[PDB]
Amino acid sequence: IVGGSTIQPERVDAAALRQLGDAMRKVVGSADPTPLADLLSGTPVDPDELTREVGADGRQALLDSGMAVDDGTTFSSPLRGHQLHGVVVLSDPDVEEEVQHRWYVDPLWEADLLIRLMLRRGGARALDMGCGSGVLSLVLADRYESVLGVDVNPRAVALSRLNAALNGLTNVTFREGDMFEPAEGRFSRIVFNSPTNEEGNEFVDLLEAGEPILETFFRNVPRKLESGGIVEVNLAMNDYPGDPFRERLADWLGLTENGLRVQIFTSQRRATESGGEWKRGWLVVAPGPVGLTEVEWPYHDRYEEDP
Ligand SMILES: N[C@@H]1[C@@H](O)[C@@H](O[C@@H]2[C@@H](O)[C@H](O[C@H]3O[C@H](CO)[C@@H](O)[C@H](O)[C@H]3N)[C@@H](N)C[C@H]2N)OC[C@H]1O
Ligand SMILES: Nc1ncnc2c1ncn2[C@@H]1O[C@H](CSCC[C@H](N)C(=O)O)[C@@H](O)[C@H]1O
Ligand SMILES: [Mg+2]
Repeated sequence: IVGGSTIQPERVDAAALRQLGDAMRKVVGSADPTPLADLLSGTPVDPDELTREVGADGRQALLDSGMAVDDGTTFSSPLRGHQLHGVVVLSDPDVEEEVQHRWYVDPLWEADLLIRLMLRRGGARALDMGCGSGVLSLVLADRYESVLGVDVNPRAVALSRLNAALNGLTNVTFREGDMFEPAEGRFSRIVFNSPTNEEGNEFVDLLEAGEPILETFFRNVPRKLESGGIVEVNLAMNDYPGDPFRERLADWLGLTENGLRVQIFTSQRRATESGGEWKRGWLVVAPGPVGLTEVEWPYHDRYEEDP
C-alpha cells in the first residue's frame, strides 16, 4: 500500500533542506539521470553515488526526513520529485485507487495544468484549501505576503512543510484541519484543487469527497473572501435533467445577492447515469459584473503535456 510513509521535515535543518532543494532544482524533471533524479523517480540508487551528488549532509537529510530509505546497499524513495514553474515538489507516486493508503497525497494529477490556469496577480493573503503536497501554496508564496495551506490529511500537511523548506519559502503556513475550520478571517485569494471526481454525491475518501464538499466550500466563500478577492477551483460537476450544477452553485454562493462574478471553463464531458452529464472544469470568481458564465475550453486536450 502506497501513501503511508513517514514524513518528518522537522528532523532536518532548514539550510540542509534548502540545499537539497537546490540540488533537486537542477536534476528533477530533466533528462539527466543523476542518483538524486533516479531516487526521486522510483529507481533504487547506490548510496556512494548519491553521496557524491548531494554530500553526506544531503544523504543524511534524505534519510532523516523520510525522503529516502536505506534498504541496505541501496536507497529508494517512497516519494516522487517534480519541478514546476521554479518550484520543486515531492509527492506520492501515481498509483491506482485500490493500493492507496488513506493518507495518500495527490501525486500532482492536475497541478501543472492548474498553475498555468491560475491568475497571475498577487496580494496580501492566500488560502490553499486541500493543499496536499503544497504545490499551489508554493506557487502562490511568490505573489502573496502570506499563504495558508489547509488539509485534513496530516501527512499532506507534513509533506507541504517539507516541500516549502526544500524551496526555502518562509511566508507559508500549513495547518491540519477540516475545510475552513482552521482558516480564520478573510483572504484575497483562495485556490481549491477540489477532491471531486467520479463519486457524484457520495463521500468515498479524501480525494473523492462528494459534491457536499463543494457546497460547504462555496457556501462559506462569501464570508471568507476579501472584497475584490479571487477564488479558483478545479472541480467535477454533475448536471442532471432539470437540475444543473450551475443553479445549485448559484444558490450556495448566494451568487446574485453577493454580487459575485463567476466564470466556468468546461474542459471534459462524460455521460453519467440518471441521464446526467459529468463535467470537469476550472471555476473562477474574480472582481467583475455579477453573474455566472460558462464557456467551452478543452484545455486538457490542448495542454496536458504543454502550456
Ligand atoms: N484533485 C483531484 C482531481 O485533480 C482529479 O484527479 C484525477 C485523477 O484522480 C485521475 O487518476 C485516476 O487515474 C490514474 C491513472 O491514470 C490512477 O493512478 C489514479 O489512482 C486514478 N485516481 C486522473 N486520470 C484524472 C485526474 N483529473 O480527481 C481527484 C481529485 O482528488
Ligand atoms: N475536509 C477537508 N478539509 C481540508 N482538505 C480536504 C478535505 N477533504 C479532502 N481534502 C484535501 O483536498 C485535496 C484534494 S487533491 C489537491 C491537492 C493539492 N492542492 C494539489 O493541487 O496537488 C487532498 O489533499 C485532500 O486531502
Ligand atoms: Mg480513492
